[PDB]
Amino acid sequence: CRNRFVKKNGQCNVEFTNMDDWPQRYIADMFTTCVDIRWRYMLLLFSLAFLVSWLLFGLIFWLIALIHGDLENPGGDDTFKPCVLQVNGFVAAFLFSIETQTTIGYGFRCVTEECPLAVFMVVVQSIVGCIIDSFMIGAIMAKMARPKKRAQTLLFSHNAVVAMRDGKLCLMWRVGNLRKSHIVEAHVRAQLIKPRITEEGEYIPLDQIDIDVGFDKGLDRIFLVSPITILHEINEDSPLFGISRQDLETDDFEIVVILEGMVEATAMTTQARSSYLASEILWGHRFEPVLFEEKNQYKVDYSHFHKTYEVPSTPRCSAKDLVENK
Amino acid sequence: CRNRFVKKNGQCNVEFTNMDDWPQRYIADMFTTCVDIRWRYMLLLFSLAFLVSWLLFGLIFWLIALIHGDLENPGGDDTFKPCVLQVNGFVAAFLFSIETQTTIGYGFRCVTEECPLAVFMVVVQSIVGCIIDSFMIGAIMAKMARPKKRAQTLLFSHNAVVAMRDGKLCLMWRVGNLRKSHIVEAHVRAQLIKPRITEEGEYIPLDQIDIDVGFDKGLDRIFLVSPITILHEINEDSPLFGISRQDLETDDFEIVVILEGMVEATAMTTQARSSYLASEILWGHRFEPVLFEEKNQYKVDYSHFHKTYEVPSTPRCSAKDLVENK
Amino acid sequence: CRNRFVKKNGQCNVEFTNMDDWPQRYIADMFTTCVDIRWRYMLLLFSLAFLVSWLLFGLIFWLIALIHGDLENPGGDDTFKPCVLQVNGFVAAFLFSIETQTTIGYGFRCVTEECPLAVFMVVVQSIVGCIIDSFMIGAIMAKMARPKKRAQTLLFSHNAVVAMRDGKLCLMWRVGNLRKSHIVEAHVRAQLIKPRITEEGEYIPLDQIDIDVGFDKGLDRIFLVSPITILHEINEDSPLFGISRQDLETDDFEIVVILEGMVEATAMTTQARSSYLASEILWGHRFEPVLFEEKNQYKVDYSHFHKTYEVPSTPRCSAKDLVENK
Amino acid sequence: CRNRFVKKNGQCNVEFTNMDDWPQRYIADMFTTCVDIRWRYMLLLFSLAFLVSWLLFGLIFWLIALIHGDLENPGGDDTFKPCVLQVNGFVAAFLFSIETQTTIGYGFRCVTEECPLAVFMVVVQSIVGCIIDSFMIGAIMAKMARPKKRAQTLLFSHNAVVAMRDGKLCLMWRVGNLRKSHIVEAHVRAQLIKPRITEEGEYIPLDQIDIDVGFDKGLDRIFLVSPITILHEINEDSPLFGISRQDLETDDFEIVVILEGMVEATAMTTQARSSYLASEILWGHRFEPVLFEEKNQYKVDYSHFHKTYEVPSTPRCSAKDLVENK
Ligand SMILES: [K+]
Ligand SMILES: [K+]
Ligand SMILES: [K+]
Ligand SMILES: [K+]
Ligand SMILES: [K+]
Ligand SMILES: [K+]
Ligand SMILES: [K+]
Ligand SMILES: [K+]
Ligand SMILES: [K+]
Repeated sequence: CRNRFVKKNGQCNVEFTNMDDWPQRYIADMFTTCVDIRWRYMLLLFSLAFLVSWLLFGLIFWLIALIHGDLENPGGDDTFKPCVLQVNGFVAAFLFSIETQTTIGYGFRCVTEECPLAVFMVVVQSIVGCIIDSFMIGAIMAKMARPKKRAQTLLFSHNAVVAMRDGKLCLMWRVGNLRKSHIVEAHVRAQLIKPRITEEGEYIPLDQIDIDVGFDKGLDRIFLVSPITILHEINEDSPLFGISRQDLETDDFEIVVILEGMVEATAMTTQARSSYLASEILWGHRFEPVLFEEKNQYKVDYSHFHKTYEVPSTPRCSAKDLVENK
Repeated sequence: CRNRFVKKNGQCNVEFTNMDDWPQRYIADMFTTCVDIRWRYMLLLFSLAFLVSWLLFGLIFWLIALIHGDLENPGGDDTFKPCVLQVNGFVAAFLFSIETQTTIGYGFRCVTEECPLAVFMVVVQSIVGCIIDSFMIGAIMAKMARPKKRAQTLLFSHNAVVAMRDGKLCLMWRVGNLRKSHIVEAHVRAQLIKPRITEEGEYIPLDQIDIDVGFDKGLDRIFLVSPITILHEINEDSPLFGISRQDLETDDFEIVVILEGMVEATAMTTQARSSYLASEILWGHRFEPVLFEEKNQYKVDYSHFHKTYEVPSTPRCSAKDLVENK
Repeated sequence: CRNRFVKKNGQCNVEFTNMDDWPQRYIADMFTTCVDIRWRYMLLLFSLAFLVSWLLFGLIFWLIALIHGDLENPGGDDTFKPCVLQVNGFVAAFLFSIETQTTIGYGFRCVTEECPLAVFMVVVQSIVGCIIDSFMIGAIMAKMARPKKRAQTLLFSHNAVVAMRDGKLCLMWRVGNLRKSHIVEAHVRAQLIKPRITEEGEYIPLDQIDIDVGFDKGLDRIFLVSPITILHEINEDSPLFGISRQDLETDDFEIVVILEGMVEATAMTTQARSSYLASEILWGHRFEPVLFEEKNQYKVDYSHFHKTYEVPSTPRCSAKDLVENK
Repeated sequence: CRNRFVKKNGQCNVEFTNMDDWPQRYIADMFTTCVDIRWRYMLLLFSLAFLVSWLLFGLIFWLIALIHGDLENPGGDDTFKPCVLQVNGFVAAFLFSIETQTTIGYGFRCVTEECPLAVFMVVVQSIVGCIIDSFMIGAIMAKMARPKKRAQTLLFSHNAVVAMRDGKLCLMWRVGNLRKSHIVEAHVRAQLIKPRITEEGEYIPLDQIDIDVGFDKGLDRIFLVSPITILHEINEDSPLFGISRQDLETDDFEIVVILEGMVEATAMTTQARSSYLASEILWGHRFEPVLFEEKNQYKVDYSHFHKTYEVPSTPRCSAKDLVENK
């Protein structure tokens, strides 16, 4: 009923306001800012950087030509050599600047030995060009390689389920890899999200309470080839210990699930997230299998990935009742 | 007898099917897609990107020339200046485009000050060229540096063995580094792979059960210089606790072994994998030593790396029988 | 009263002296040195590298021209071909060098087929140019992407507080993310900093004593969306166990707090730090909430991020007195 | 007496032999191979790649010219247009190739519209040039950024010491950072290295036995600002439990120490190593302090970093005798 902290696709559902000093901080952390903005604006920013550098140096070569008399004798002759051949106006100056900085250098417009200032500006523009190119290459390479995109080829089940396994009542969900390339050093986390009032009267708008999936024995670390069903044993230390089927069907909470690991090609950590509201957890269900053996290999049928089937033998009471009654 | 989850060389033996939305996901995660495809196709993709950009701008300069009258007077004269000198047909237009975007700029074909649209297109093509170059550099650099390749210079023993060490029955295998450069933050994992039916009747096509190699004390973390024999103590918490030599010789299961760590040069995590079927585990054997001391250094003879020798004193019963009988 | 180990902004307050061999070590670890120096000097270093390479090759082409007779016949004729057309003096030689190495190549100054040494030098200069460009690109890209900058968009509360939660006396501080992009694999640490004399009489100028915030259960690992209040339970193993409110108000110590995690875009680890002196810890206070629900989402009001309010019911004695008395 | 596994500077003292398939493996893992070889050879390899590509395309343009008749009419005329202007011999062909691939493009030698094959080869050479440049940039950037170099600005003490602290006998050594930039996520390890025969008679040429420095409580994780003395408590689980001062002075073993963490600028993990032979451990000594307070900051005097002073009260018996006697 209460709206969700993170959406089914992993997007977090929180807006930040009154962050009054954000412009100064985003400027101080400019690179992060640059790679976070969408492609349109980042490429526009670098376009502007090129345009502005080309125009500035264009203006300088035009002024050098103006003062030297080159606009009146752009090709030169036996008794007059221009600072830069064929700068006859602002457009030609702009072209020479572009041709120099891009290093295209068609050469109709061409610096001469005559003016030390012109030679110096070609030196400076060349160095500046290399600097700007380096910034652009770096920004583009970083934005290209962003590992959050890998979450698009990782899959959480639409539902979580509650069912008995090896004598214990467990909360379960499924994760899968949609590529042949791996997620290295892969590991899973989960949290129960809900508001809470402490015994001292402190209101916590959204508390984040750990859902144990094996950390203490390193069993949170998974080797993900075929889809794996992640298990949370509901025992005396679980926050779901006193939750029966009926409680679940009239409760208001959210289970956030996280898969973290490194994109194999780049070794860069991605964080894939999803969320199960109380109403999206199916008590007394198990996932249909997807893995089956063939002649010389195994195969995964992903069309059954999200499918569940009901298990009538599943206890309807809480895990606490299971121990209390026994 | 049943076919293997991962091959001796670490390749996983699972095919994915009915992943109906894969094209849209692979497009959304395009960079991962690009660096995963083989060199042939990635380089072909970038070749096409260059060709297409060169052709498009080629067409634009040709059209500008056509409409301006330049095809009829490509060199210009006292009363007529072309938008781009020497564009006399489509091939010349294409050459000018290539020369501009690559920044070769031979300069026979050369933009003039005459046409604002031509100057604008040189600006746009230059920026576009830098963008495409940046994408290619990024993709090539990423594909070049892929740390999975480092597994080619890491070595697992062909067999695992079962033998007594310091009073305990242990499953053992060997790992080695085939370079002088290190694997930093190196650590080991193992899993027993087999189908299983739970007491509730749930069939698990392939369950993955942890094989303890010291995680709980940080002893899974290794300093790998000379080859190390990795040890799994078969005790009451091991899934091999009730497995005797005879059981092993008529059993059907697989032990997957993993070595993870960072390539020293790049600090990028590699995951090296191998596999031991029940029939590839040699009960009552130990590995021959490879390390020996010389005058001023140690030496490793890798020709004995895979070699084992039998130990007749090795108990033939399970670890459970060892405790039960004593 | 005693001055602080780390400042409120995370900067460490320690100077190093008599590090006599630092120049040799900084040279051996040159890349780290280069990316650590400020932008001004790094860009100046690369400017000098370009200038020096351009001048050196400039000198070589000038000498080739001098010895070949080209200074007297720079354009050549029917019976004489220069090594490089239009090298008529040192400035022209310098221009040709720049034009070759930058790859601008205007082409007025142009190598010919005549002199094998000139052709060889163009080959060598081209390769050298690519090497220097590669070093510059690498250095700039690394310096641009430095993840310490991300700490500018992470926020620690100005104060820490001491208050009761769920029946325990806890030291608390707040951390927040000032961007929509995440800090992946995020985790927290804290240390109490103070001088100490051991029972053996050894003086420790500043000892660093761990402040437990959940490491042993993996609860130091956080999922940071909206601001989180980090909790240190003051129990029998805490170094604050015997510290009452009055002790705190007349004590001399510092609590350093650390948030580490990976910048989402680059997966590069950042370390954000802050510090609370004894006098900056507010006994009997709690943080005002910042998170509230709207129609379809949650919102964080960062203007209340640092705000606290007093809780008169808070015990004034130490946690040790709480157990001792009960 | 027995020679050391790792040298005082961290270099490992082990040679590998009879690695018969190493060439094929080093080729399969070519990038690692390339960045591991010294600068001389890596830069030579890329030099050769340029030379070979320039020569090959040089040969192709020469052959095109030869067959087309261009060698006899290199400048062309009203009734004859060459494939590439001014290719009059092999050197000119080679120059055109260089000028095209480097993108210098002086333009005296210049492709025309005449020959589709010549245009195609300029296309192919341009793409090939970009590919080779990308490989070189990637290799150089990777080699430049190698984090092992950071170990040159990290420091281990020359000696380790044994002394009492807070009532326990401890093995101690010192680590320091020689830069203002940090080692993030820093943590320490240690191992005792020696040969061993198991109770079953198995000879282990060099066993590696963990030296506990706090892993189980996360105290192996350090915040390294000023130099820190790392502590190993010699208790019943330590391999040094039964080692007295006299034992130490006539024993043969080695303690390897490791500091791992991320270079702040690049977030790349470095591994710094050192070693203490039994004879390099000073029983009954402590390190001189280096940290002292000034007016507004702290200062570290690194000239006392390695210095120790004797503590006559230090027990001379083993830690086992300390408990056994008490
Ligand atoms: K160029
Ligand atoms: K040119
Ligand atoms: K533990
Ligand atoms: K000309
Ligand atoms: K370039
Ligand atoms: K990188
Ligand atoms: K880690
Ligand atoms: K050029
Ligand atoms: K030119």
